[PDB]
Amino acid sequence: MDTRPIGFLDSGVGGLTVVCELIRQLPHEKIVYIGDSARAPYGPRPKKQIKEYTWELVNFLLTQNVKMIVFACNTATAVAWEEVKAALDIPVLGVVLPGASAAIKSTTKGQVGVIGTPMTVASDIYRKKIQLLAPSIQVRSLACPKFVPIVESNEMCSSIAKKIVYDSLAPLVGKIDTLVLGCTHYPLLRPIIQNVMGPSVKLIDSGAECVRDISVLLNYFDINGNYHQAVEHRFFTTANPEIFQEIASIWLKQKINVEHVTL
Amino acid sequence: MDTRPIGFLDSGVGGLTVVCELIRQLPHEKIVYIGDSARAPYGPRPKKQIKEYTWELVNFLLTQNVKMIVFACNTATAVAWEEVKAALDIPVLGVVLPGASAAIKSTTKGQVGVIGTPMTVASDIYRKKIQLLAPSIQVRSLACPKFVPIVESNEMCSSIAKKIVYDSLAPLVGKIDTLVLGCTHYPLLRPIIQNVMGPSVKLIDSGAECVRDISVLLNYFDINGNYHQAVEHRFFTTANPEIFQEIASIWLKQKINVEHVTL
Repeated sequence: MDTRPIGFLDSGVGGLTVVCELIRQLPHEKIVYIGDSARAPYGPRPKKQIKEYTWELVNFLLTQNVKMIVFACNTATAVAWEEVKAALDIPVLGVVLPGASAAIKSTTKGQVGVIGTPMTVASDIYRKKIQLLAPSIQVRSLACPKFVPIVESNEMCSSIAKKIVYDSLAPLVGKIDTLVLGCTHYPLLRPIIQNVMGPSVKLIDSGAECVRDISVLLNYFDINGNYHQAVEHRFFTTANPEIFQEIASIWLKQKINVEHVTL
Repeated sequence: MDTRPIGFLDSGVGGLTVVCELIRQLPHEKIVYIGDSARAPYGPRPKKQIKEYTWELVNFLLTQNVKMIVFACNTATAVAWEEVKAALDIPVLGVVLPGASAAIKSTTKGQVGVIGTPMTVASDIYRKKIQLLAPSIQVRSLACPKFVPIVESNEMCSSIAKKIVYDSLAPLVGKIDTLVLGCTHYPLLRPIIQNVMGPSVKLIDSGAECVRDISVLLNYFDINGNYHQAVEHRFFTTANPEIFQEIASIWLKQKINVEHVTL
């Protein structure tokens, strides 16, 4: 079998929710994760510098002998994904495309909403992808900048959190049939988000969608790992490993060890 | 967008159930189908000759400018699929792999059953695929040679048909958690088959699984067609177009025109 691990690059701890999905869906696959906290916000950097940074993360992943690379950073995805994908021989994917495509396939009336980070909403990457494939679908994007913090502080059910989501999503209530959770933190607020949007709205989790694609892409490329096996993942971060495993150990429902590294 | 059609090759009218799934899932995609009835049974031919035949079907499909080829014939798949796939630049898939992979991912206790045509069961292609990936899973294959005829004569609900399925599946009742419908005719007997196997057994429809993979493979290769569009498919057969559209018009719930051709 192909015992090489599937690598994940991200400018943060967010991509770990996709890793959770992966562990959930494909237990037997090895994982290598690189989070570049030290450099922080990618969004407000210059394109040239973001490609520099991304390639650094990609090259690090290559020297982990990964058989596939997954982009978890929307900024890295916006700026580099297509270039790196064209340059590499191994499969290279992001969560945006699958999120967009799922939203398209799932919209009832063509009223698609997408919430996310300020930078994500500022790049309007999701709308661009959606309409690039299905330009007749109406995309309404909304930034929800309180969501990440809430999530990262474990608190998804506080009465304050419930209020925050309630107020942050108001501009969309009653205006859309499907809402793309364009941030990897957001899967953790799903109950609340579904609740605030009503049983009428279809929630699209990009990370979960991405994982589904992985499954098909491992089969197509004949690079599946040992199904009877992973019990050996590797996590890396360029900054603050303490709080990394802190959040990681919570999300991954198990103690995981991080390795502070410097590219 | 990529307006080229998705081609389907098969030694019969069976692959049309996959086309139905495709129309159902991806309405906007053009289809080109080639059925080689004139040559009939592929299974009991020699490998060399089956590769000859397959390539003929593939070359015909290429001169329809297809952006993807789908193998519906288990015999053609067993013998050629990997060779053609290696030779072509466009994506080339079959229904077997997706069927196998789905069964694996879906088996509760590792007791997988697979029914199908005598030739399919004789090649043991499904078991070989399943155990090649997950060799610890127990595969029990069973030939159900009355199934095709029943289906092809429109009769899926006769009290005779119900008996036939009942008796044909007996050897598996109570012995498996998931059953792969290793024949493209069989989707049409699903109600009856599910009924005979009990609510306890998980039915895997290779064709439906295959279609799902297509969706992911169109996105990965950036060759999706116009989402707002197909209303223009093309069906070909090397023998007896009369009964082709006959069955086709039934399955596809619409009148479709076939073009008798000679490779």
